[PDB]
Amino acid sequence: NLAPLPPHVPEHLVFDFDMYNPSNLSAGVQEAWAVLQESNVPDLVWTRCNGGHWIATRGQLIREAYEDYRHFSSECPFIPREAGEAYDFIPTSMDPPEQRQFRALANQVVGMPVVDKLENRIQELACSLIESLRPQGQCNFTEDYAEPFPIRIFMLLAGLPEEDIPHLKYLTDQMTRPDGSMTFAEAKEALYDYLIPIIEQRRQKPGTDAISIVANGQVNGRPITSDEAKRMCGLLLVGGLDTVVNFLSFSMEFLAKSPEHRQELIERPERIPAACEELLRRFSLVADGRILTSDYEFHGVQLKKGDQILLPQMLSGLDERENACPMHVDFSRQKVSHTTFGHGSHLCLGQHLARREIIVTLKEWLTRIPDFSIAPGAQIQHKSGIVSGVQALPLVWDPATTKAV
Ligand code: HEM
Ligand SMILES: c1ccc(-c2cnc[nH]2)cc1
Repeated sequence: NLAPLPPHVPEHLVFDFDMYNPSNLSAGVQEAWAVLQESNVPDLVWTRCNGGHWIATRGQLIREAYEDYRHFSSECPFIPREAGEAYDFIPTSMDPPEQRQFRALANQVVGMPVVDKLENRIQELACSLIESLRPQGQCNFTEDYAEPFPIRIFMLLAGLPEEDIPHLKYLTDQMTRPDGSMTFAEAKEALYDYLIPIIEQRRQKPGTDAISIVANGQVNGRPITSDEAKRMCGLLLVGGLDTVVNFLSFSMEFLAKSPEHRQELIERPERIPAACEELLRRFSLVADGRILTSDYEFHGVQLKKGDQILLPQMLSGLDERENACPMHVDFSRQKVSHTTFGHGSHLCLGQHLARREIIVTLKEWLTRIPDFSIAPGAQIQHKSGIVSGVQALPLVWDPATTKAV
Protein backbone atom coordinates (compact mmCIF):
# COMPACT_ATOMS: atom_id res chain seq x y z
CA ASN A 1 0.00 0.00 0.00
CA LEU A 2 1.80 2.99 -1.49
CA ALA A 3 0.62 6.57 -1.12
CA PRO A 4 0.79 8.72 -4.26
CA LEU A 5 4.00 10.76 -4.40
CA PRO A 6 3.32 14.40 -3.47
CA PRO A 7 4.57 17.00 -5.95
CA HIS A 8 7.67 18.27 -4.16
CA VAL A 9 9.33 14.84 -4.18
CA PRO A 10 11.93 14.04 -6.83
CA GLU A 11 11.12 10.51 -7.98
CA HIS A 12 14.83 9.72 -7.67
CA LEU A 13 14.55 10.21 -3.91
CA VAL A 14 11.88 7.48 -3.66
CA PHE A 15 12.81 4.35 -1.70
CA ASP A 16 9.80 2.39 -0.45
CA PHE A 17 10.80 1.25 3.03
CA ASP A 18 8.03 -0.08 5.34
CA MET A 19 9.30 0.59 8.89
CA TYR A 20 6.66 -1.86 10.15
CA ASN A 21 7.80 -4.59 7.79
CA PRO A 22 11.24 -4.15 6.26
CA SER A 23 12.18 -6.60 3.54
CA ASN A 24 15.24 -8.38 4.91
CA LEU A 25 13.44 -9.13 8.19
CA SER A 26 14.62 -12.75 8.21
CA ALA A 27 18.26 -11.60 8.23
CA GLY A 28 17.68 -9.62 11.43
CA VAL A 29 16.11 -6.26 12.24
CA GLN A 30 19.21 -4.03 12.28
CA GLU A 31 20.39 -5.75 9.03
CA ALA A 32 16.95 -5.11 7.47
CA TRP A 33 17.07 -1.36 8.25
CA ALA A 34 20.74 -1.05 7.15
CA VAL A 35 19.64 -1.59 3.53
CA LEU A 36 18.99 2.18 3.77
CA GLN A 37 22.73 2.57 3.92
CA GLU A 38 23.61 0.72 0.73
CA SER A 39 25.46 2.63 -2.00
CA ASN A 40 22.26 2.82 -4.05
CA VAL A 41 20.26 4.75 -1.43
CA PRO A 42 20.53 8.54 -1.25
CA ASP A 43 21.09 10.01 2.23
CA LEU A 44 17.55 11.36 2.48
CA VAL A 45 14.83 9.33 0.78
CA TRP A 46 11.03 9.33 0.62
CA THR A 47 8.94 6.21 1.21
CA ARG A 48 5.35 5.91 0.10
CA CYS A 49 4.54 3.41 2.86
CA ASN A 50 2.80 4.40 6.08
CA GLY A 51 1.43 7.29 4.08
CA GLY A 52 4.63 9.01 2.89
CA HIS A 53 7.56 10.40 4.90
CA TRP A 54 11.25 11.22 4.61
CA ILE A 55 13.92 9.01 6.23
CA ALA A 56 17.46 10.36 6.94
CA THR A 57 19.84 7.36 6.56
CA ARG A 58 23.06 8.79 7.92
CA GLY A 59 24.46 9.54 11.29
CA GLN A 60 25.43 13.09 10.32
CA LEU A 61 21.90 13.89 9.14
CA ILE A 62 20.09 12.27 12.09
CA ARG A 63 22.27 14.19 14.52
CA GLU A 64 21.62 17.50 12.76
CA ALA A 65 17.88 17.03 12.48
CA TYR A 66 17.96 16.11 16.19
CA GLU A 67 19.75 19.27 17.21
CA ASP A 68 17.53 21.47 15.07
CA TYR A 69 14.19 21.74 16.96
CA ARG A 70 13.38 24.97 15.14
CA HIS A 71 12.76 23.05 11.94
CA PHE A 72 12.26 19.52 13.14
CA SER A 73 9.58 19.43 15.83
CA SER A 74 8.62 16.66 18.24
CA GLU A 75 4.98 17.77 18.03
CA CYS A 76 4.31 14.73 15.76
CA PRO A 77 7.15 12.29 16.46
CA PHE A 78 5.53 9.10 15.23
CA ILE A 79 4.76 7.71 11.81
CA PRO A 80 2.12 7.08 10.68
CA ARG A 81 0.79 10.61 11.16
CA GLU A 82 -2.34 9.54 13.11
CA ALA A 83 -0.06 7.76 15.61
CA GLY A 84 2.18 10.83 15.86
CA GLU A 85 -0.90 13.01 16.12
CA ALA A 86 -2.62 10.91 18.79
CA TYR A 87 0.49 10.94 21.02
CA ASP A 88 0.78 13.69 23.60
CA PHE A 89 3.47 12.19 25.81
CA ILE A 90 5.60 14.70 27.73
CA PRO A 91 8.43 15.65 27.49
CA THR A 92 8.63 13.83 24.17
CA SER A 93 5.91 15.74 22.29
CA MET A 94 7.39 19.14 23.19
CA ASP A 95 10.28 21.32 22.06
CA PRO A 96 12.55 23.51 24.12
CA PRO A 97 12.13 25.59 26.10
CA GLU A 98 8.78 24.14 27.18
CA GLN A 99 10.31 20.64 27.19
CA ARG A 100 12.89 21.54 29.83
CA GLN A 101 10.68 21.99 32.92
CA PHE A 102 8.94 18.67 32.38
CA ARG A 103 12.28 16.96 31.76
CA ALA A 104 13.74 18.21 35.03
CA LEU A 105 10.86 16.52 36.88
CA ALA A 106 11.07 13.26 34.93
CA ASN A 107 14.73 13.26 35.91
CA GLN A 108 13.72 13.36 39.58
CA VAL A 109 11.90 10.09 39.06
CA VAL A 110 14.41 8.17 36.88
CA GLY A 111 17.76 9.93 37.14
CA MET A 112 21.06 8.72 38.55
CA PRO A 113 20.21 9.01 42.27
CA VAL A 114 17.22 6.70 41.91
CA VAL A 115 19.40 4.11 40.19
CA ASP A 116 22.02 4.30 42.91
CA LYS A 117 19.15 3.78 45.39
CA LEU A 118 17.62 0.83 43.53
CA GLU A 119 20.88 -0.89 42.68
CA ASN A 120 20.64 -3.58 45.36
CA ARG A 121 17.12 -4.53 44.21
CA ILE A 122 18.34 -4.60 40.62
CA GLN A 123 21.12 -7.02 41.61
CA GLU A 124 18.79 -8.97 43.89
CA LEU A 125 16.20 -9.61 41.19
CA ALA A 126 18.74 -10.56 38.52
CA CYS A 127 20.52 -13.04 40.78
CA SER A 128 17.21 -14.55 41.88
CA LEU A 129 15.75 -15.00 38.36
CA ILE A 130 19.01 -16.41 36.99
CA GLU A 131 19.53 -18.83 39.89
CA SER A 132 15.97 -19.91 39.37
CA LEU A 133 16.69 -20.63 35.70
CA ARG A 134 20.05 -22.36 35.96
CA PRO A 135 19.18 -25.99 36.83
CA GLN A 136 16.47 -26.14 34.18
CA GLY A 137 18.91 -26.17 31.25
CA GLN A 138 16.32 -24.08 29.33
CA CYS A 139 14.14 -20.99 29.12
CA ASN A 140 12.30 -18.62 26.81
CA PHE A 141 14.63 -15.72 27.67
CA THR A 142 12.09 -13.29 26.32
CA GLU A 143 9.34 -14.48 28.63
CA ASP A 144 11.51 -16.00 31.38
CA TYR A 145 13.92 -13.11 32.01
CA ALA A 146 13.84 -10.18 29.57
CA GLU A 147 10.18 -9.43 30.39
CA PRO A 148 10.15 -9.92 34.20
CA PHE A 149 13.56 -8.48 35.06
CA PRO A 150 13.15 -4.92 33.74
CA ILE A 151 9.40 -4.94 34.34
CA ARG A 152 9.27 -5.97 38.00
CA ILE A 153 11.92 -3.32 38.72
CA PHE A 154 9.74 -0.72 37.03
CA MET A 155 6.55 -1.77 38.79
CA LEU A 156 8.45 -1.50 42.06
CA LEU A 157 9.65 1.97 41.12
CA ALA A 158 6.22 3.19 40.06
CA GLY A 159 4.34 1.45 42.87
CA LEU A 160 2.07 -0.61 40.60
CA PRO A 161 0.77 -4.16 40.98
CA GLU A 162 2.57 -7.08 39.35
CA GLU A 163 -0.89 -8.28 38.37
CA ASP A 164 -1.23 -5.40 35.90
CA ILE A 165 1.77 -6.45 33.79
CA PRO A 166 0.03 -8.64 31.23
CA HIS A 167 -2.44 -5.84 30.66
CA LEU A 168 -0.01 -2.97 30.43
CA LYS A 169 2.50 -4.87 28.36
CA TYR A 170 -0.08 -5.52 25.64
CA LEU A 171 -1.10 -1.88 25.41
CA THR A 172 2.56 -0.93 25.22
CA ASP A 173 3.24 -3.51 22.47
CA GLN A 174 0.37 -1.99 20.52
CA MET A 175 2.04 1.45 20.49
CA THR A 176 5.54 0.46 19.32
CA ARG A 177 4.72 -2.61 17.23
CA PRO A 178 1.09 -2.15 16.25
CA ASP A 179 -0.68 -5.42 15.63
CA GLY A 180 -3.72 -4.14 13.78
CA SER A 181 -5.97 -5.32 16.63
CA MET A 182 -6.20 -1.72 17.80
CA THR A 183 -5.38 1.75 16.49
CA PHE A 184 -2.96 4.13 18.30
CA ALA A 185 -5.69 6.37 19.78
CA GLU A 186 -7.60 3.44 21.27
CA ALA A 187 -4.28 2.07 22.62
CA LYS A 188 -3.44 5.45 24.12
CA GLU A 189 -6.89 5.85 25.66
CA ALA A 190 -6.96 2.50 27.44
CA LEU A 191 -3.49 3.02 28.89
CA TYR A 192 -4.92 6.34 29.98
CA ASP A 193 -8.12 4.83 31.43
CA TYR A 194 -5.64 2.88 33.55
CA LEU A 195 -3.50 5.71 34.92
CA ILE A 196 -6.30 8.19 35.58
CA PRO A 197 -7.83 6.60 38.68
CA ILE A 198 -4.27 6.09 39.90
CA ILE A 199 -3.05 9.68 39.54
CA GLU A 200 -6.26 10.81 41.26
CA GLN A 201 -5.33 8.68 44.27
CA ARG A 202 -1.67 9.81 44.47
CA ARG A 203 -2.61 13.48 44.27
CA GLN A 204 -4.93 12.87 47.27
CA LYS A 205 -2.71 10.36 49.14
CA PRO A 206 0.90 10.67 48.04
CA GLY A 207 3.46 7.90 48.32
CA THR A 208 7.15 7.69 47.48
CA ASP A 209 6.68 5.94 44.11
CA ALA A 210 7.38 7.64 40.79
CA ILE A 211 3.72 8.32 39.99
CA SER A 212 3.30 10.14 43.34
CA ILE A 213 6.45 12.20 42.69
CA VAL A 214 5.16 13.06 39.20
CA ALA A 215 1.53 13.73 40.18
CA ASN A 216 2.56 16.14 42.97
CA GLY A 217 5.47 17.86 41.13
CA GLN A 218 6.18 21.50 40.29
CA VAL A 219 6.68 22.79 36.75
CA ASN A 220 7.39 26.46 36.15
CA GLY A 221 6.50 27.45 39.71
CA ARG A 222 2.96 26.05 39.57
CA PRO A 223 1.72 22.51 40.11
CA ILE A 224 1.50 20.04 37.25
CA THR A 225 -2.05 19.32 36.07
CA SER A 226 -3.60 15.87 36.16
CA ASP A 227 -3.51 15.80 32.35
CA GLU A 228 0.22 16.64 32.28
CA ALA A 229 0.90 13.94 34.89
CA LYS A 230 -1.16 11.44 32.91
CA ARG A 231 0.96 12.30 29.89
CA MET A 232 4.37 11.96 31.57
CA CYS A 233 3.30 8.72 33.21
CA GLY A 234 2.31 7.36 29.82
CA LEU A 235 5.88 7.77 28.57
CA LEU A 236 7.37 6.25 31.68
CA LEU A 237 5.25 3.16 31.19
CA VAL A 238 6.31 2.43 27.60
CA GLY A 239 9.97 3.22 28.35
CA GLY A 240 9.79 1.01 31.44
CA LEU A 241 7.86 -1.82 29.85
CA ASP A 242 9.06 -1.91 26.25
CA THR A 243 12.77 -1.04 25.87
CA VAL A 244 15.30 -2.84 28.02
CA VAL A 245 13.00 -5.79 27.51
CA ASN A 246 13.76 -5.89 23.76
CA PHE A 247 17.32 -4.69 24.21
CA LEU A 248 18.25 -7.75 26.35
CA SER A 249 16.82 -10.25 23.91
CA PHE A 250 18.89 -8.91 20.96
CA SER A 251 21.97 -8.90 23.20
CA MET A 252 21.42 -12.34 24.62
CA GLU A 253 20.69 -13.78 21.20
CA PHE A 254 24.05 -12.34 20.16
CA LEU A 255 25.78 -13.84 23.19
CA ALA A 256 24.21 -17.27 22.67
CA LYS A 257 25.85 -17.31 19.18
CA SER A 258 29.29 -15.95 20.04
CA PRO A 259 31.27 -18.02 22.52
CA GLU A 260 34.36 -15.92 22.11
CA HIS A 261 32.47 -12.80 23.18
CA ARG A 262 31.18 -14.60 26.23
CA GLN A 263 34.73 -15.59 27.16
CA GLU A 264 36.22 -12.17 26.71
CA LEU A 265 33.79 -10.77 29.25
CA ILE A 266 34.36 -13.68 31.62
CA GLU A 267 38.13 -13.18 31.73
CA ARG A 268 38.36 -9.39 31.49
CA PRO A 269 35.40 -8.02 33.45
CA GLU A 270 36.81 -4.50 33.22
CA ARG A 271 35.37 -4.64 29.71
CA ILE A 272 31.72 -5.05 30.63
CA PRO A 273 31.04 -1.29 30.42
CA ALA A 274 32.81 -1.00 27.06
CA ALA A 275 30.92 -4.06 25.76
CA CYS A 276 27.65 -2.56 26.97
CA GLU A 277 28.21 0.52 24.80
CA GLU A 278 29.08 -1.65 21.80
CA LEU A 279 25.95 -3.80 22.15
CA LEU A 280 23.92 -0.57 22.50
CA ARG A 281 25.51 0.59 19.16
CA ARG A 282 24.94 -2.75 17.34
CA PHE A 283 21.52 -3.70 18.77
CA SER A 284 20.13 -0.16 18.71
CA LEU A 285 16.36 -0.41 18.32
CA VAL A 286 14.44 2.90 18.47
CA ALA A 287 13.15 4.59 15.31
CA ASP A 288 11.09 7.76 15.71
CA GLY A 289 11.06 11.15 13.94
CA ARG A 290 10.02 14.79 13.73
CA ILE A 291 7.64 17.07 11.82
CA LEU A 292 8.75 20.02 9.70
CA THR A 293 7.61 23.37 11.03
CA SER A 294 8.10 25.05 7.66
CA ASP A 295 9.40 24.69 4.13
CA TYR A 296 13.13 24.16 4.70
CA GLU A 297 15.96 23.05 2.50
CA PHE A 298 17.99 20.33 4.12
CA HIS A 299 21.20 18.96 2.63
CA GLY A 300 19.93 20.05 -0.78
CA VAL A 301 16.46 18.41 -0.47
CA GLN A 302 13.39 20.62 -0.20
CA LEU A 303 11.17 19.74 2.73
CA LYS A 304 7.62 21.01 2.96
CA LYS A 305 6.19 22.33 6.23
CA GLY A 306 4.19 19.41 7.70
CA ASP A 307 6.33 16.69 6.11
CA GLN A 308 7.20 14.01 8.67
CA ILE A 309 10.73 12.62 8.66
CA LEU A 310 11.91 9.40 10.36
CA LEU A 311 15.29 9.90 12.07
CA PRO A 312 16.10 6.28 12.99
CA GLN A 313 18.20 6.54 16.13
CA MET A 314 19.12 2.95 15.35
CA LEU A 315 21.00 4.05 12.19
CA SER A 316 23.72 6.42 13.39
CA GLY A 317 25.92 3.68 14.87
CA LEU A 318 25.31 1.24 12.04
CA ASP A 319 26.76 3.85 9.60
CA GLU A 320 30.19 3.09 8.15
CA ARG A 321 31.04 6.80 8.14
CA GLU A 322 30.71 6.70 11.95
CA ASN A 323 31.87 3.16 12.73
CA ALA A 324 34.25 0.94 10.71
CA CYS A 325 32.76 -2.53 10.11
CA PRO A 326 29.45 -1.54 11.69
CA MET A 327 27.89 -5.00 11.74
CA HIS A 328 30.84 -6.42 13.63
CA VAL A 329 30.69 -6.42 17.43
CA ASP A 330 34.13 -5.42 18.78
CA PHE A 331 34.55 -4.78 22.49
CA SER A 332 37.75 -2.83 22.03
CA ARG A 333 36.64 -0.16 19.51
CA GLN A 334 38.61 3.02 20.31
CA LYS A 335 35.36 4.98 19.79
CA VAL A 336 31.80 3.70 19.92
CA SER A 337 29.63 6.25 18.10
CA HIS A 338 25.86 5.83 18.45
CA THR A 339 22.67 7.79 19.23
CA THR A 340 20.91 4.79 20.81
CA PHE A 341 19.40 6.90 23.61
CA GLY A 342 18.76 9.82 21.19
CA HIS A 343 20.41 13.10 20.45
CA GLY A 344 19.80 16.74 21.14
CA SER A 345 17.40 17.99 23.81
CA HIS A 346 15.49 14.75 24.02
CA LEU A 347 18.28 12.55 25.31
CA CYS A 348 16.94 9.59 27.30
CA LEU A 349 16.62 10.31 31.02
CA GLY A 350 16.33 6.58 31.74
CA GLN A 351 19.64 5.65 30.12
CA HIS A 352 21.25 5.23 33.55
CA LEU A 353 18.62 2.79 34.67
CA ALA A 354 18.97 0.97 31.34
CA ARG A 355 22.75 0.59 31.47
CA ARG A 356 22.66 -0.57 35.12
CA GLU A 357 20.22 -3.29 34.16
CA ILE A 358 22.37 -4.37 31.18
CA ILE A 359 25.61 -4.52 33.02
CA VAL A 360 23.99 -6.46 35.88
CA THR A 361 22.39 -8.95 33.53
CA LEU A 362 25.65 -9.60 31.66
CA LYS A 363 27.78 -9.81 34.78
CA GLU A 364 25.34 -12.06 36.57
CA TRP A 365 24.24 -14.33 33.75
CA LEU A 366 27.77 -15.08 32.59
CA THR A 367 28.76 -15.79 36.16
CA ARG A 368 26.25 -18.60 36.59
CA ILE A 369 25.53 -19.67 33.01
CA PRO A 370 28.78 -19.08 31.11
CA ASP A 371 28.02 -21.49 28.26
CA PHE A 372 24.68 -21.54 26.50
CA SER A 373 23.20 -21.55 23.02
CA ILE A 374 20.03 -21.23 21.01
CA ALA A 375 17.75 -24.23 20.90
CA PRO A 376 18.58 -26.44 17.92
CA GLY A 377 15.97 -25.78 15.24
CA ALA A 378 14.47 -22.65 16.72
CA GLN A 379 14.11 -19.79 14.26
CA ILE A 380 14.48 -16.39 15.92
CA GLN A 381 12.14 -13.73 14.64
CA HIS A 382 12.57 -10.03 15.05
CA LYS A 383 9.77 -7.51 14.73
CA SER A 384 10.05 -3.95 13.46
CA GLY A 385 8.35 -0.76 14.55
CA ILE A 386 9.00 2.31 16.64
CA VAL A 387 10.91 0.00 18.99
CA SER A 388 11.99 -3.34 17.49
CA GLY A 389 11.86 -6.66 19.28
CA VAL A 390 12.53 -10.40 19.38
CA GLN A 391 9.46 -12.68 19.28
CA ALA A 392 10.88 -15.48 21.50
CA LEU A 393 14.38 -16.63 22.47
CA PRO A 394 14.65 -20.33 23.32
CA LEU A 395 18.02 -20.96 25.02
CA VAL A 396 19.49 -24.35 26.05
CA TRP A 397 22.43 -25.23 28.25
CA ASP A 398 23.95 -28.09 30.20
CA PRO A 399 23.15 -27.54 33.88
CA ALA A 400 26.45 -29.33 34.59
CA THR A 401 28.40 -26.40 33.18
CA THR A 402 26.63 -23.85 35.35
CA LYS A 403 27.90 -22.49 38.68
CA ALA A 404 25.62 -21.58 41.60
CA VAL A 405 26.73 -18.47 43.52
C1 HEM B 1 17.73 0.40 26.37
C2 HEM B 1 16.67 1.10 26.41
C3 HEM B 1 16.31 2.50 25.98
C4 HEM B 1 16.53 3.12 24.81
C5 HEM B 1 17.34 2.64 23.61
C6 HEM B 1 15.81 4.41 24.83
C7 HEM B 1 15.86 5.32 23.83
C8 HEM B 1 15.30 6.56 23.94
C9 HEM B 1 15.21 7.52 22.82
C10 HEM B 1 15.83 7.20 21.44
C11 HEM B 1 14.67 8.62 23.30
C12 HEM B 1 14.35 9.97 22.62
C13 HEM B 1 13.13 9.87 21.68
C14 HEM B 1 12.93 11.10 20.83
O1 HEM B 1 13.89 11.89 20.78
O2 HEM B 1 11.82 11.08 20.22
C15 HEM B 1 14.31 8.40 24.68
C16 HEM B 1 13.64 9.32 25.47
C17 HEM B 1 13.16 9.04 26.74
N1 HEM B 1 13.45 7.92 27.47
FE1 HEM B 1 14.47 6.30 26.88
N2 HEM B 1 15.22 4.57 26.09
C18 HEM B 1 15.43 3.38 26.76
C19 HEM B 1 15.00 3.16 28.06
C20 HEM B 1 14.29 4.00 28.89
C21 HEM B 1 13.87 3.72 30.26
C22 HEM B 1 14.18 2.40 30.99
C23 HEM B 1 13.20 4.80 30.69
C24 HEM B 1 12.57 5.09 32.06
C25 HEM B 1 11.47 4.51 32.50
C26 HEM B 1 13.13 5.75 29.57
C27 HEM B 1 12.66 7.04 29.61
C28 HEM B 1 12.79 8.06 28.70
C29 HEM B 1 12.28 9.39 28.79
C30 HEM B 1 11.61 9.98 30.06
C31 HEM B 1 12.49 10.00 27.62
C32 HEM B 1 12.19 11.44 27.18
C33 HEM B 1 13.28 12.49 27.37
C34 HEM B 1 12.87 13.88 26.91
O3 HEM B 1 11.91 13.97 26.06
O4 HEM B 1 13.49 14.82 27.43
N3 HEM B 1 13.85 5.24 28.52
N4 HEM B 1 14.75 7.14 25.04
C1 LIG C 1 7.35 5.29 22.21
C2 LIG C 1 7.29 5.94 23.44
C3 LIG C 1 8.44 5.91 24.24
C4 LIG C 1 9.61 5.42 23.79
C5 LIG C 1 10.82 5.36 24.71
C6 LIG C 1 11.52 6.34 25.31
N1 LIG C 1 12.49 5.79 26.02
C7 LIG C 1 12.46 4.55 25.92
N2 LIG C 1 11.37 4.20 25.12
C8 LIG C 1 9.70 4.82 22.52
C9 LIG C 1 8.54 4.79 21.70
